[PDB]
Amino acid sequence: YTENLKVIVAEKLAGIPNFNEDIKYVAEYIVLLIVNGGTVESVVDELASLFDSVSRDTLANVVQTAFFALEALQQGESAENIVSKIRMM
Repeated sequence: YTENLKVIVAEKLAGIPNFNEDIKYVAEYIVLLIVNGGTVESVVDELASLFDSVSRDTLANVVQTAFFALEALQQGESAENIVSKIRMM
């Protein structure tokens, strides 16, 4: 599920107004933090230390969506369906 998660995180990032950072890199960094056992708080904390152009509230939304999407994937939800939901929003 790591390759689809990186895509799903990128899709979420792409929808953030005024998001100026390298999306592919931020998505990779997020998935690195999550796959290796981070808590929601520890992942948000780490991202906030790297990117001062993005609010903690926004980072928290992105992180929440990532963990949520991962669980959904594990339960057998399709990555397409998850992407379609993120893009609607």
